[PDB]
Amino acid sequence: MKYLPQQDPQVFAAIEQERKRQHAKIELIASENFVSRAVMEAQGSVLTNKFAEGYPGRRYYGGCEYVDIVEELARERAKQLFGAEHANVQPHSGAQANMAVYFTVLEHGDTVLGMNLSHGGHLTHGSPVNFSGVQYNFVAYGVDPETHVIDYDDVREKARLHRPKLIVAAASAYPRIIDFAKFREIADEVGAYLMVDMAHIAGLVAAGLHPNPVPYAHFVTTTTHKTLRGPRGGMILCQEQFAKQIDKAIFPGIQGGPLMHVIAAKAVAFGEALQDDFKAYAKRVVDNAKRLASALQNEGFTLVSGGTDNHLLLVDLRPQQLTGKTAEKVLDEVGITVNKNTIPYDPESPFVTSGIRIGTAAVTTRGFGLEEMDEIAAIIGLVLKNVGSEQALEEARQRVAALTD
Amino acid sequence: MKYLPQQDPQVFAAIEQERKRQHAKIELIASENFVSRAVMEAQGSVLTNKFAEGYPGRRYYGGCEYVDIVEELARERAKQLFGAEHANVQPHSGAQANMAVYFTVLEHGDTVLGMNLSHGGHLTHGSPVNFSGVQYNFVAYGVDPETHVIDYDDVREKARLHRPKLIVAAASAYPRIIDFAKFREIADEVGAYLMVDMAHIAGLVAAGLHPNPVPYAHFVTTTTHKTLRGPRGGMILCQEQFAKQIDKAIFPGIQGGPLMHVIAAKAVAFGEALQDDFKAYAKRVVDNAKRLASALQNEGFTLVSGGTDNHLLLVDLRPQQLTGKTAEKVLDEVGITVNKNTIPYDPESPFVTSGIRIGTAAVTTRGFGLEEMDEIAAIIGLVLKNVGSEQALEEARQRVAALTD
Repeated sequence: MKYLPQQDPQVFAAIEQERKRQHAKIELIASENFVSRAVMEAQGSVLTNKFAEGYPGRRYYGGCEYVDIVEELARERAKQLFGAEHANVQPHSGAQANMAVYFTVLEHGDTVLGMNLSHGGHLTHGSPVNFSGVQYNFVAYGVDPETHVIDYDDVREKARLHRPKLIVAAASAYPRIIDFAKFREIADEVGAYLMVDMAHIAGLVAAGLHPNPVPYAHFVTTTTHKTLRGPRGGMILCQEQFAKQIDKAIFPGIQGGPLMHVIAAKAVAFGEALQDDFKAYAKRVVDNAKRLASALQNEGFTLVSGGTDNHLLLVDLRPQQLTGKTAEKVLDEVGITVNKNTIPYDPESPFVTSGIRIGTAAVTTRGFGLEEMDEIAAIIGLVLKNVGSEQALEEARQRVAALTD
Repeated sequence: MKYLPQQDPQVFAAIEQERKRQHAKIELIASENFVSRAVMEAQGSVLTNKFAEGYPGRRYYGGCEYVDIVEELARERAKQLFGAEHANVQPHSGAQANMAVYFTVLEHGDTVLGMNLSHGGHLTHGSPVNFSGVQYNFVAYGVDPETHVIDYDDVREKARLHRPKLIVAAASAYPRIIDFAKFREIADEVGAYLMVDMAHIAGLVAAGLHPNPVPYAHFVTTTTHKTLRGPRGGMILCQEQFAKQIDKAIFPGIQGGPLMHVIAAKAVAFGEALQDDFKAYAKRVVDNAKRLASALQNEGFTLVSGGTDNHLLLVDLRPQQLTGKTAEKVLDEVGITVNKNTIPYDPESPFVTSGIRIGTAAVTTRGFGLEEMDEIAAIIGLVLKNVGSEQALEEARQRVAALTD
């Protein structure tokens, strides 16, 4: 940086702390990643100066000839990556992408069926303190209490009883592959639309490592920043038949001017994801998660669903008589970043929890491999088995530092 | 840029076109501006990598120690700039800021009173194709048909007849000072909340050049990118009594993770606005708009309300028998960027219009002064009086190029 250090010492000092923090810590928050320098440069571009309400070639303001090219690059690359007929790359966030889909097909008070929030569903899939649960009548399907896999008969029964207008599939904390074909079969049986929120797994989908919801879902929403490794923002994919309605839902429906610099950054990230090396990266993410899961089991931890098919895993801490809150706190003390997370049928509140969620996308981006997974698991074992030993915690701290260099 | 040119030639070429376009054209879109290099650097920072759901010291995810400092710098600087008791700097956009305020105080179907969209009100102030007009029952007050100033007796009558729960003041295309004290008096009479959307005039407010709505309004919303000259995004100001509710409306109500890099950029812009030179800048904006208005009148143009008190003006093209659409198109041909805009009581649709809106914030940032205003007015006269003369248009083109160098 050249100008910020002189103009704003306070903001610069804080940014520099954060940059150094990102290097020093072992980032295991499953939604986190590190974007490329190219993505950052796009975000830091003069495109922030352009008002571009509307869509490419159909803007409400002049001078958009070049931001149109950028937005179309994002849309066409997204379509290539996911085999979708239409992309809307304007959503400011995953929340706004979901909000727009709801606005498109639902009226206030309509019934929607989503994944139980305490079994892995997202806030925007029906929390009663979120617009989703306040605006629409959400009902929930669950995972099996033993296997922790989505109970498709429960999805079906809930669908048939409640007659939702919309079914939502996808999750913030579900470690197994989701069967989109079964979701669409159930949607078809009850005459509901199917929306898949693939935010967590979008990079894995792009890489052919998780089944693609696009052929099965009427609408697919996603963030651009988790396993997709792009800038923070949202996107909607759909078939050409819904394109006009979806686009109108985003503008003039729920947003105004798009963030053209972020859309440039989206184009860049999609460009990266189209490359062979991104596919290799995504495979390492999944391989690393499997290895980490196995190594954690070797340390004596129980995992929700008994492992993982994707980038993330959940540790059920009940055997260790620990809460997720306690585990999160002590891991923070040694430089490992996780989050407390409800496990299915959790006896604790979502503010305490019986689990921690762990993901490998960020450490994989840093170049961590199988050996590092073994060592991360060993450090987690050392820490969680010795929460009262400052010597153990100091050893852990030193081992974390050895990993991050 | 270092990495983007190598990684993504297509995106880079388009960005470079846009950068050169920004230099070459005379940008008169009233909502447009040019941010500092420091603001851009903040947006292009590693803060895009941080998930930070929640608020400073009350986050739902670990590792936020430094992004907390950034967010608090934005909040404290905003409070200093506007004398507000509370700031929420998380809104992704002006639309989301407004959406959050509505979510805080209204239920689905509640009546809201806003400025007539065809007299200067914004899309999010009740358009029937926007969530505002779909979710809530909007009624409108108008400007006087002769003076084009808000008719405060009409505000009062509409308030008393319709009994809105919320009154909205502020505008996308209103060239005169808004009387917030009268709005609050009317709100008080009918027991309504008052929300002021100061997006257009926020920089002028910060500089003491427009009355501050903060003392009068229960909620003040704004964008950070118009006359405030910051990154693209939203903000809400309110008294401490509504702080908790407003914050909950943004998260978990309507958004999820905030854009921490954009929030850094907000802090930077607020830092700039606190400086003496920003006050001098804002005065030049208003002086330039007055001079441009006067010079346009000298060319024989009629202005809505007969002039301006702020950064923007509206030309009523009816005397010239031109539509806003025709004027916008031909000005685009010579390198002047304006937008067609409905004028009060416009006989034309909002897609054709009888006006063009013009603002001086962007050209002022480029260092244009009174002499440049005279020349811009003269070029506009040359063009609009000779729409069928390619020679006139070429002369205009050359004069535009002389201004932008």
